Amino acid sequence: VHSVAVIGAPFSQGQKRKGVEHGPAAIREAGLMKRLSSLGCHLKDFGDLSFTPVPKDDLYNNLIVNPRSVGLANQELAEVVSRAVSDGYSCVTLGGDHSLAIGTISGHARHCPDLCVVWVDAHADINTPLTTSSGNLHGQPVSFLLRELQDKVPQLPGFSWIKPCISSASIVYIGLRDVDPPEHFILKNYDIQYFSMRDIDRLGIQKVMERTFDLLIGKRQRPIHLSFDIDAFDPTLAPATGTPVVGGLTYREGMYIAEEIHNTGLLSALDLVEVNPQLATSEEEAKTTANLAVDVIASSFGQTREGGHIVYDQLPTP
Amino acid sequence: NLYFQSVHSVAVIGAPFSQGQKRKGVEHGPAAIREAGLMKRLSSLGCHLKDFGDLSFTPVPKDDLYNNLIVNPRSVGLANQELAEVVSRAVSDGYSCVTLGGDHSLAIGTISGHARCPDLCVVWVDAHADINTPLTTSSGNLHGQPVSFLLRELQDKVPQLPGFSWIKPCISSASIVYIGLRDVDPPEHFILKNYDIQYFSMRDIDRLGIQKVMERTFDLLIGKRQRPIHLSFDIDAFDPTLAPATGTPVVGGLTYREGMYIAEEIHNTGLLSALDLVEVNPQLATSEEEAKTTANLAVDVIASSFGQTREGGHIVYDQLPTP
Amino acid sequence: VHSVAVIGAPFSQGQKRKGVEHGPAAIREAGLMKRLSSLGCHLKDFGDLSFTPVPKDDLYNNLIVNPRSVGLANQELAEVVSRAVSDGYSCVTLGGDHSLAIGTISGHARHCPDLCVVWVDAHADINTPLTTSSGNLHGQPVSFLLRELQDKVPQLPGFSWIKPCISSASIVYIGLRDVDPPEHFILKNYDIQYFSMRDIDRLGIQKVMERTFDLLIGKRQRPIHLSFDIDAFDPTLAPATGTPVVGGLTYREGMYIAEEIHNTGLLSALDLVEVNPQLATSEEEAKTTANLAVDVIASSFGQTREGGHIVYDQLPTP
Ligand SMILES: N[C@H]1CN[C@@](CCCC[B-](O)(O)O)(C(=O)O)C1
Ligand SMILES: N[C@H]1CN[C@@](CCCC[B-](O)(O)O)(C(=O)O)C1
Ligand SMILES: [Mn+2]
Ligand SMILES: [Mn+2]
Ligand SMILES: [Mn+2]
Ligand SMILES: [Mn+2]
Ligand SMILES: [Mn+2]
Ligand SMILES: [Mn+2]
Repeated sequence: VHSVAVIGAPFSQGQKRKGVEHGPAAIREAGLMKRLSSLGCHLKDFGDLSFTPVPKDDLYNNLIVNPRSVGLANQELAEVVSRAVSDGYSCVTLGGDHSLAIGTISGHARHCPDLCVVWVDAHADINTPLTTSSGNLHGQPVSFLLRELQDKVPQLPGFSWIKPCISSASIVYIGLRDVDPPEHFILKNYDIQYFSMRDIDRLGIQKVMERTFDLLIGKRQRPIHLSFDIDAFDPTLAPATGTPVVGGLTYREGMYIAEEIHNTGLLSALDLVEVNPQLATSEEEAKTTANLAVDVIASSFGQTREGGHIVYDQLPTP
Repeated sequence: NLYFQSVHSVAVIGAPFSQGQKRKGVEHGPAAIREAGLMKRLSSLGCHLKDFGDLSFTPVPKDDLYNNLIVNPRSVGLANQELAEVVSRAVSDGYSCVTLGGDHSLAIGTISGHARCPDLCVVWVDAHADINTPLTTSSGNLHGQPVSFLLRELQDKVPQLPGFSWIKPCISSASIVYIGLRDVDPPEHFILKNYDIQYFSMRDIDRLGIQKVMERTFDLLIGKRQRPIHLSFDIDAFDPTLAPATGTPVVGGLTYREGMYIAEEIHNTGLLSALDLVEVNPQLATSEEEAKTTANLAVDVIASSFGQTREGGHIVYDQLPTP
Repeated sequence: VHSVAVIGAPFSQGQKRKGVEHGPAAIREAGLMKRLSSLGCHLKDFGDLSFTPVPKDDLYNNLIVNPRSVGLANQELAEVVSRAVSDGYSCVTLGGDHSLAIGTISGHARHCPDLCVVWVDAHADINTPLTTSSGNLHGQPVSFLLRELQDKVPQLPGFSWIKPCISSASIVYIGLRDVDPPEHFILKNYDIQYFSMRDIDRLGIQKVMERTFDLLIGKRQRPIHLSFDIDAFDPTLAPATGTPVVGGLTYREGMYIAEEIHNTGLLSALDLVEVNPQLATSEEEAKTTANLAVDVIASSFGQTREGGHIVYDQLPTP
């Protein structure tokens, strides 16, 4: 039995590809609430938030895209996550692009001073506004949150409300395979631990999950924030996403990550982002992606491959 | 070719069961496997072949369902008493029986007939545990219940069904090992855990790897002494991308390589005595290549169980021709 | 900084399936040169070689199809490879069928007699003209190069120029899954080390690469010749090829092989063969295969999944 809050965040201004705002609708349509109900989760649906748009919000310093809208949407999102967490729920946020982790992690840290993050993605999303080549804020969220990067991050319009709330030793990446040269420098230079697809190929997902927990919760229990980008999966399994990168996690590795997070019993918040149903070549590819998003969330709250969720007490005798 | 690493005596049975479940099209299974080229493949491995052909099954006219759930119980139990005899015939003769399905209900017969060597051991490769009792089941389909009738520890929890009186509990808890489990119903999970039935689910394969799983499986079953092996193999243990034409497909299954590995290790013990290849449904395919892939896959599993390998070497080459 | 020469060898006479002659153009259209340039490579593209046609070329011993054509084109290819290798370039040859390895390995061995070969393929390509059942020369290249097999190889027309240049201890196979009975005999009888798909299932690709380098470069550094047949990959990843065989390398395993080759710093020549855009059922299937071929070549010259190939040592500050 878990108390689970669900928040829909139909937001796309962190990137340029249309349709990721329909990700919460597609995940809900795939039967998320019914699947969580069937696991025995006490649910509170906060619905799908309507973000206050910014009319005059264009290209900043000939590089940063929609900073005012991204900053504002995340400020609003942080308040809802804060409420859900302070009300004692494990907070599930449906994206929407990955810039939404600024809001979810900021809102979660308002109640958990010792929170740790497991970031599952093909990308590190740790470019600063000065290292980004694209200027898309979904490839930059971790830079605003990390304490060690405060002196490397300029003040963006709409971002003055953010306070760095996580240290370099409190975030572990899993699934990396498309990292920009400044991002690689940031990971190495600041000793941020990561398990790229190459590390998974060598160690295997079991050792990857063991080492992740040893680094984060080896010394003490801590609330875990699971920030799961659907593009961490191979594009054959998750085609409906904006930045697919070949050679991703298998369905089995993805479920394994989600199961191990459940087994800690320390899961406090989950982000499931970057499901863009409009980018799938067919309705079945949109549905496949959406169903995979439901399986990650369900496994993070007790769904297992061995079918031991619904406890049986007695077998009928003849 | 005149030289082979090993010569096996193998029998092929076409059992087109369909009354074990409700989805039609699984009867065209032994036909699709043969059309792929099974017989030609076993010949190329130097097998002494004995084809028993596609068996004829007649439905019982008055077949009322037991406890208003177990659909077609008389037709399934009657057909398995006879299928057991044909399988017991081949074993006594000194042959290795291979049954083409059809659904997984045919396993009650094959394992009972085989036991008529009593010190045998089973390897159940499936996405499903097929261990529901007639009272714990919810679908009414008998293909999800074969292991309940065969276990000695489950006799007190299984009632006497119409045409199931002939079945005697032959295999004990420590004589069955599952591989590939990913869709286990709550009563099935209670049975496995409480009766200490050793298994290797997809999660276990994810952690240990297919090599360790095979090493551990044999340490359990044939570690005490050399024993005959019954390989019951459901095509749905493989991922639906590889076996798309099947009844109950569950996402996140065995890769082609993992399934060939299981079959190769089974061959390498030299103790394989019986084999089942079920749930091939050519009617459940969206394209011709999807129907052909599942048939070609099923032939690969049986061929690997009798010598076919990735490196070759099954066929023995004497000397190279000189110019 | 790697000095890389690219040679297009639009070679099809080593087999009967037409379209493989379009393999070099397909690889170049998938962005090969742009990808190598971004790695910091100093490039020289020779373009596609125009091989001298042999109009009068009848089958040898009523089996061996187009021998003179295959032999002559390889003799010409070897002169080009020999020159590029002499001029300090790591020579990338784009195929074309795998019979072109006769010319690339022959040409490379002229200036690198201590070379070793890592042969990545579903096939051993080691039938002799006397064991072949197809009569396709792309299934026989290794028999012409292997020193220990000289007494078993008859003199074919247009093949006399070939001087066996590799010993059985200097070649390692990776990916084998479709081996003919005389090929299995050669592998065992001449003690040629191999890692079939079954060896990979057991050891894992990390141990496979460690064992490969222990056998080849355990005693001294040597120039490495990587002969990569795209059909080493599973047909779902590399569909546009002549002889697809199910249960091949995953994308991750293939990148791992290439990344490990790069890490030695010894790569001296690379063949990327059997990309046949005509055999793809759709335009996307041909592009998928060509994109895969580019990833193998880029990974062999530094492309990583971690992003550390480009020098980046100082963050911009606000
Ligand atoms: N080469 C890549 C790595 N860095 C990128 C990330 C965009 C995807 C971010 B997401 O999917 O995780 O949201 C960038 O634009 O900064 C391009
Ligand atoms: N049974 C197979 C093994 N030997 C074959 C190889 C042809 C493929 C060559 B290549 O793709 O590797 O280039 C042969 O024709 O000799 C068929
Ligand atoms: Mn992301
Ligand atoms: Mn991403
Ligand atoms: Mn079954
Ligand atoms: Mn099944
Ligand atoms: Mn080849
Ligand atoms: Mn090949």
